[PDB]
Amino acid sequence: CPSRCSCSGTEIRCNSKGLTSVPTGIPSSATRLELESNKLQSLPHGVFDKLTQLTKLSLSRNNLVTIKPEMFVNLSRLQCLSLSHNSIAQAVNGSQFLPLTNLQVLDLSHNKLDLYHWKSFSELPQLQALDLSYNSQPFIGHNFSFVTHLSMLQSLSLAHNDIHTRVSSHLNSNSVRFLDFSGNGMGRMWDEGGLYLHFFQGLSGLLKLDLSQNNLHILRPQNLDNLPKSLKLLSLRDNYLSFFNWTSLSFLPNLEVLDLAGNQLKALTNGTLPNGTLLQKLDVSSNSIVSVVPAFFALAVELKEVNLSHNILKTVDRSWFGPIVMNLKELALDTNQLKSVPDGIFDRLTSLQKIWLHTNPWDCSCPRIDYLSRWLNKNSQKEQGSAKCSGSGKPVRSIICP
Ligand SMILES: *[C@@H]1O[C@H](CO)[C@@H](O)[C@H](O)[C@H]1NC(C)=O
Ligand SMILES: *[C@@H]1O[C@H](CO)[C@@H](O)[C@H](O)[C@H]1NC(C)=O
Ligand SMILES: *[C@@H]1O[C@H](CO)[C@@H](O)[C@H](O)[C@H]1NC(C)=O
Ligand SMILES: *[C@@H]1O[C@H](CO)[C@@H](O)[C@H](O)[C@H]1NC(C)=O
Ligand SMILES: *[C@@H]1O[C@H](CO)[C@@H](O)[C@H](O)[C@H]1NC(C)=O
Repeated sequence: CPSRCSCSGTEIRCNSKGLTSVPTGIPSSATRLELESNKLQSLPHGVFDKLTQLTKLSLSRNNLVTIKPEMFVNLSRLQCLSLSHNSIAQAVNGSQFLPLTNLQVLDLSHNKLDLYHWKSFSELPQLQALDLSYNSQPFIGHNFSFVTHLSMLQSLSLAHNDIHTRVSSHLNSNSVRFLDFSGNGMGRMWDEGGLYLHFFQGLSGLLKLDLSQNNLHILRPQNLDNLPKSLKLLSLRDNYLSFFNWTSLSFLPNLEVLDLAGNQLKALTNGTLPNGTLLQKLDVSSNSIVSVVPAFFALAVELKEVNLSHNILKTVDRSWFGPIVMNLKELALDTNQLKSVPDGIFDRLTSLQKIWLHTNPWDCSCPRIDYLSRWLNKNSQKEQGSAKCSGSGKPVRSIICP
């Protein structure tokens, strides 16, 4: 075992030691190596000569100057590599990773790489997961067709790459299942006529799409209609949507999870969840939701969890606390301005496992919270956190009305 290193099994860690070069005398039997948070600039010839057992390597958070194919000679057995946080400024065009013929996962996030060239990563036939996050400011290529030749690729991240103009109009693949497009400019792109109207459509069996933090202020229905029809998860978290056309969910026939948190919805209104939706989880926390229209949730028969947390909900109505919402597994209503709840409303919650009610100004005067006192007292195991009375800090579960 080398100086300045923690050796544990065949897993070896030399993190945050200010190293300017690789420690000599790493056991040749090593299968995992970490050289994170140092000051490495070079991988001199022969440096990994004896580490033929290595399948996982992280050079995360250093100062590598360039990627050369010959840096990876002897590292051909590698299945995972990280070169994240090295701010390498250079083009990637199919000649960088030549000898990494077994590599399945590659992390290139937090660099300055000019990545979008049609031949990029074609020297990596077996690549399954590729993280290109945080390469806004490439040191340029405009071309995304490289992803369509990686026939094993399941997971891709283009997140936070300032992607907004002059790029391929279509992404194409038969293998990617998860695309992270977080932090880009889809908002500007979808405003540009029909130029990007079919951008994600060619991602054939896509299952999850993250469009959070895309500066979306509106969502035209055609844009949803042109998402891949296999989509199960859509994330629109932390945009600026003030409105949402709920009947558009019919364009997404297999959707199970919709994340709308951190937007600016003023209510659950402008329609209801549409007939036939297979929606299971609806995260609509951290909006400015003041009210819910009657029967909004009704008729979404597969609905399993709704997060209404961190809003400004004034009341809970029978008109919208209707049979679907009674059949939830999880219901979050915490952090919300609720003073009371109608009697008997939580009585037929037969599938409920967790409910959140805290951080609400509950009125604990007696012939009013009696039902809720009682219910929270009976269902203690189901409450997450504790609803407290607005006057005294007493938990609602503790009030016994006469
Ligand atoms: C490919 O990129 C390398 C740097 O990574 C560069 O030196 C070379 O000119 C590029 N090749 C092409 C086709 O432009
Ligand atoms: C990407 O490169 C391919 C290969 O030449 C070409 O068919 C395509 O037009 C290019 N796309 C863009 C946006 O330049
Ligand atoms: C919602 O979208 C549908 C198409 O999905 C459209 O026909 C309808 O007019 C829209 N409703 C509103 C109020 O924008
Ligand atoms: C949605 O509902 C409110 C009234 O509840 C209305 O002011 C708003 O204009 C509606 N949105 C659209 C686009 O129809
Ligand atoms: C609901 O939303 C809040 C954040 O807005 C979060 O604390 C919590 O994780 C969510 N609840 C569940 C059960 O995921």
